[PDB]
Amino acid sequence: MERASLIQKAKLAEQAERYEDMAAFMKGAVEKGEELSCEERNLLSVAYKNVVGGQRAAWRVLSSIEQKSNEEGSGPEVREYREKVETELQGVCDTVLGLLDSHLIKEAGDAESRVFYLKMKGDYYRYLAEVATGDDKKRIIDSARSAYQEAMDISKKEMPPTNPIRLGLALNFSVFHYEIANSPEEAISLAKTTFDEAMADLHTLSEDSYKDSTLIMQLLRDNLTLWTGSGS
Amino acid sequence: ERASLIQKAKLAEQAERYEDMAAFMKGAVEKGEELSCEERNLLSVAYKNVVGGQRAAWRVLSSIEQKSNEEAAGPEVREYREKVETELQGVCDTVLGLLDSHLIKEAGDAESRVFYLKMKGDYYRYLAEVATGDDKKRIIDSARSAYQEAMDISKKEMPPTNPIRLGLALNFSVFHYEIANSPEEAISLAKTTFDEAMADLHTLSEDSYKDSTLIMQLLRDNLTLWT
Repeated sequence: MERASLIQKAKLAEQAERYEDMAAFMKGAVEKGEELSCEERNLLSVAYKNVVGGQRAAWRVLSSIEQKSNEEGSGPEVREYREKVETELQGVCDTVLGLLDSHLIKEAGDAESRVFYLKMKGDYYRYLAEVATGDDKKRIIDSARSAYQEAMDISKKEMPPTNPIRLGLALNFSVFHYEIANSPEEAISLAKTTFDEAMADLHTLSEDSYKDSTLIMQLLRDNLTLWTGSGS
Repeated sequence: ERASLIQKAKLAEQAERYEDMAAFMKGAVEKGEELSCEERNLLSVAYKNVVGGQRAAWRVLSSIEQKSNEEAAGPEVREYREKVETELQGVCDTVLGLLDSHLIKEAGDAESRVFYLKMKGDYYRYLAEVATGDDKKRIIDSARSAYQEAMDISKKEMPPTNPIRLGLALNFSVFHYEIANSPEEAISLAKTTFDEAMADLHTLSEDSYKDSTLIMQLLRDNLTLWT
């Protein structure tokens, strides 16, 4: 089907490293109104993650230049171009959130995929929050907070504390608390709690999941080590 | 203004947004001012990166299209390889379009005129790596007549150790071996360019010593690979 061609082409774009095209093919495939398989969700995620990743990296470089020029010692061209990048980035996030709302979230049946999409919804509102400045910041921060909270409530009632999707979601929500909401204590606390609960349930894991789950637990410990300790 | 476009192209280079860098350089060229040394290099980088990425992707796809013949396959591969091919053609046409009105006709000195006439030969050569039909011959010839006019405002204007003149000869020899499939002419041109620059090494200054020997390295590499 039209859908089978779009999926095949998205795989070719991944191999050709044409992520903008990969995103477009996955968008079109979603729009066929079929549920995404596990492999397909990951193709969708990779496409948009790469696209937004590049825009965020560039925005940081430009924002950094804009700030080092307003400092003691050292034209409006920097602001104009930083705004262009910002606007482009917003377009991508709005597109992603538009797809999750109409129609990935409301269209998913089982709990695993419902959590995956809500986590993605928090992730993309969090990306919008990284750049937002006005009265709009607060609303956006809150829409990311509810997407993550709704995903957390489902994962607690439907998944074991060692499930990698659950661990991934908690890890991102804690990063959101530290960096976005600027609630470092809540971030540290959520991270430790998630770790210790998964830790108590390690013995119940099968061989293949233990690798995936300990890898995410490594990321939680890394953040905890960073958030609780200096240098010098 | 032109000053803003130039400044923005520099920012895009730092943000690695080459598509945007190309667009800013195009706009700045269109002001009708001559490009300084720094500016020509921003223009060459901006389009080289863009086209480089498209060529690399086309090769990957063309390779997959050939490995599927024997024998999911489907027409999807061809459909997408054609999309990439078409996109690439648009870029080359844009480059050559301003390398015509105006860049080589707008330049006064010989170094600058050679730079643009090398670039024109380079972008026609790119159009060939994709073209196959009755069109493959015309394009090869437009790259050829561009490289020969460039090969003559070089031997008669620049020393045999000049890096621009070495760079141009290196590319024209690659055009003979790979595109025109005249391996003998390629080998001959390469060896000649090498040995003439070799005789004049002692006359080089400290800073040019590095740049010129580097090009001569790519010419002793090619000649120990091709033969």
